[PDB]
Amino acid sequence: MNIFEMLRIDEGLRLKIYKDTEGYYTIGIGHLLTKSPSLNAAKSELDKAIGRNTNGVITKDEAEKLFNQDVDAAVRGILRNAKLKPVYDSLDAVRRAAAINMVFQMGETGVAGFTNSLRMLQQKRWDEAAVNLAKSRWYNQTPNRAKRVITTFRTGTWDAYKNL
Ligand SMILES: [Cl-]
Repeated sequence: MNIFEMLRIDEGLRLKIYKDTEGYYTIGIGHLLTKSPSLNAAKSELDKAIGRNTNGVITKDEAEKLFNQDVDAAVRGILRNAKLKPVYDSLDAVRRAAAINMVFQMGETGVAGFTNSLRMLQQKRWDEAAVNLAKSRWYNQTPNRAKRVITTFRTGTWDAYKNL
Protein backbone atom coordinates (compact mmCIF):
# COMPACT_ATOMS: atom_id res chain seq x y z
CA MET A 1 0.00 0.00 0.00
CA ASN A 2 1.03 3.61 -0.67
CA ILE A 3 -0.56 7.04 -1.28
CA PHE A 4 -1.28 6.17 -4.95
CA GLU A 5 -3.03 2.86 -4.19
CA MET A 6 -4.78 4.49 -1.22
CA LEU A 7 -6.28 7.36 -3.22
CA ARG A 8 -7.11 4.95 -6.08
CA ILE A 9 -9.25 3.03 -3.59
CA ASP A 10 -10.89 6.15 -2.15
CA GLU A 11 -11.51 7.98 -5.45
CA GLY A 12 -12.04 5.15 -7.97
CA LEU A 13 -11.28 5.52 -11.66
CA ARG A 14 -13.75 6.83 -14.22
CA LEU A 15 -12.71 7.84 -17.74
CA LYS A 16 -15.75 9.99 -18.53
CA ILE A 17 -16.73 13.26 -16.78
CA TYR A 18 -18.74 12.45 -13.63
CA LYS A 19 -19.97 14.36 -10.57
CA ASP A 20 -18.07 13.96 -7.30
CA THR A 21 -19.67 13.55 -3.83
CA GLU A 22 -20.35 17.32 -3.71
CA GLY A 23 -21.92 17.31 -7.20
CA TYR A 24 -18.90 18.86 -8.95
CA TYR A 25 -17.68 17.80 -12.39
CA THR A 26 -14.68 15.52 -12.03
CA ILE A 27 -12.71 12.98 -14.10
CA GLY A 28 -10.20 10.14 -13.71
CA ILE A 29 -9.05 9.44 -10.18
CA GLY A 30 -10.89 12.25 -8.40
CA HIS A 31 -9.56 15.07 -10.60
CA LEU A 32 -11.88 17.99 -9.84
CA LEU A 33 -12.51 20.00 -13.03
CA THR A 34 -14.67 22.87 -11.79
CA LYS A 35 -17.31 23.87 -9.25
CA SER A 36 -19.34 25.41 -12.08
CA PRO A 37 -22.69 23.77 -12.90
CA SER A 38 -21.82 24.17 -16.60
CA LEU A 39 -20.81 20.89 -18.27
CA ASN A 40 -19.27 23.00 -21.06
CA ALA A 41 -17.10 24.79 -18.49
CA ALA A 42 -16.04 21.36 -17.14
CA LYS A 43 -15.18 20.15 -20.65
CA SER A 44 -13.10 23.28 -21.22
CA GLU A 45 -11.13 22.61 -18.03
CA LEU A 46 -10.63 18.99 -19.11
CA ASP A 47 -9.25 19.94 -22.53
CA LYS A 48 -6.88 22.45 -20.87
CA ALA A 49 -5.76 19.82 -18.32
CA ILE A 50 -5.05 17.18 -20.99
CA GLY A 51 -3.83 19.40 -23.84
CA ARG A 52 -6.28 18.17 -26.47
CA ASN A 53 -9.89 18.51 -27.54
CA THR A 54 -11.47 15.58 -25.63
CA ASN A 55 -15.04 14.26 -25.90
CA GLY A 56 -15.43 14.44 -22.08
CA VAL A 57 -13.52 11.14 -22.26
CA ILE A 58 -9.88 10.37 -21.47
CA THR A 59 -7.63 7.30 -21.52
CA LYS A 60 -6.39 5.42 -18.46
CA ASP A 61 -2.85 6.71 -19.12
CA GLU A 62 -4.21 10.26 -19.18
CA ALA A 63 -6.18 9.69 -15.98
CA GLU A 64 -3.01 8.42 -14.29
CA LYS A 65 -0.99 11.38 -15.59
CA LEU A 66 -3.44 13.84 -14.00
CA PHE A 67 -3.45 11.72 -10.84
CA ASN A 68 0.34 11.89 -10.46
CA GLN A 69 0.19 15.66 -10.98
CA ASP A 70 -2.55 15.96 -8.38
CA VAL A 71 -0.62 13.89 -5.81
CA ASP A 72 2.38 16.17 -6.46
CA ALA A 73 0.22 19.27 -6.07
CA ALA A 74 -1.09 17.98 -2.70
CA VAL A 75 2.42 17.38 -1.32
CA ARG A 76 3.43 20.82 -2.70
CA GLY A 77 0.46 22.47 -0.98
CA ILE A 78 1.36 20.86 2.33
CA LEU A 79 5.03 21.84 2.14
CA ARG A 80 4.21 25.47 1.26
CA ASN A 81 1.63 25.85 4.02
CA ALA A 82 2.90 27.16 7.37
CA LYS A 83 0.27 25.24 9.35
CA LEU A 84 0.53 21.92 7.49
CA LYS A 85 4.28 21.60 6.94
CA PRO A 86 5.40 21.16 10.59
CA VAL A 87 2.69 18.54 11.21
CA TYR A 88 3.60 16.70 8.00
CA ASP A 89 7.31 16.81 8.91
CA SER A 90 6.47 15.37 12.34
CA LEU A 91 4.66 12.32 10.93
CA ASP A 92 5.80 8.84 9.87
CA ALA A 93 5.37 7.88 6.18
CA VAL A 94 2.05 6.02 6.69
CA ARG A 95 0.41 8.98 8.49
CA ARG A 96 1.89 11.35 5.91
CA ALA A 97 -0.20 9.44 3.33
CA ALA A 98 -3.33 10.17 5.41
CA ALA A 99 -2.46 13.90 5.34
CA ILE A 100 -1.97 13.84 1.56
CA ASN A 101 -5.31 12.05 1.22
CA MET A 102 -7.15 14.80 3.13
CA VAL A 103 -5.46 17.57 1.12
CA PHE A 104 -6.26 15.74 -2.13
CA GLN A 105 -9.95 15.62 -1.14
CA MET A 106 -10.55 19.04 0.43
CA GLY A 107 -7.56 21.25 -0.48
CA GLU A 108 -4.78 22.82 1.60
CA THR A 109 -6.98 25.59 3.03
CA GLY A 110 -9.65 23.13 4.21
CA VAL A 111 -7.12 20.87 5.93
CA ALA A 112 -5.24 23.82 7.49
CA GLY A 113 -8.55 24.69 9.23
CA PHE A 114 -8.36 21.50 11.28
CA THR A 115 -6.20 23.47 13.77
CA ASN A 116 -6.99 21.40 16.87
CA SER A 117 -6.69 18.04 15.06
CA LEU A 118 -3.34 19.15 13.60
CA ARG A 119 -2.04 20.04 17.06
CA MET A 120 -3.10 16.64 18.44
CA LEU A 121 -1.43 14.90 15.48
CA GLN A 122 1.80 16.81 16.07
CA GLN A 123 1.61 15.80 19.78
CA LYS A 124 1.05 12.19 18.67
CA ARG A 125 -2.17 11.99 20.70
CA TRP A 126 -3.61 9.53 18.20
CA ASP A 127 -6.91 8.56 19.82
CA GLU A 128 -7.66 12.19 20.71
CA ALA A 129 -6.77 13.33 17.18
CA ALA A 130 -9.03 10.60 15.74
CA VAL A 131 -11.98 11.73 17.89
CA ASN A 132 -11.44 15.37 16.92
CA LEU A 133 -11.06 14.63 13.18
CA ALA A 134 -14.48 12.95 13.16
CA LYS A 135 -16.17 16.12 14.50
CA SER A 136 -16.31 17.65 11.02
CA ARG A 137 -18.48 18.21 7.98
CA TRP A 138 -15.87 16.01 6.27
CA TYR A 139 -16.61 12.96 8.42
CA ASN A 140 -20.37 13.51 8.27
CA GLN A 141 -20.50 13.83 4.49
CA THR A 142 -18.01 11.04 3.63
CA PRO A 143 -17.96 8.84 6.75
CA ASN A 144 -16.63 5.59 5.26
CA ARG A 145 -13.67 7.29 3.55
CA ALA A 146 -13.05 9.57 6.55
CA LYS A 147 -13.09 6.50 8.81
CA ARG A 148 -10.36 4.88 6.69
CA VAL A 149 -8.22 8.02 6.75
CA ILE A 150 -8.77 8.52 10.50
CA THR A 151 -7.88 4.85 11.20
CA THR A 152 -4.66 5.48 9.27
CA PHE A 153 -3.90 8.50 11.48
CA ARG A 154 -4.89 6.59 14.61
CA THR A 155 -2.80 3.45 13.99
CA GLY A 156 -0.01 4.37 11.56
CA THR A 157 -0.93 1.18 9.69
CA TRP A 158 -2.67 0.41 6.40
CA ASP A 159 -5.22 -1.82 8.17
CA ALA A 160 -8.20 0.21 6.88
CA TYR A 161 -7.09 -0.42 3.25
CA LYS A 162 -5.90 -4.05 3.42
CA ASN A 163 -9.29 -5.68 2.70
CA LEU A 164 -9.71 -3.33 -0.28
CL1 LIG B 1 -17.13 2.23 1.21
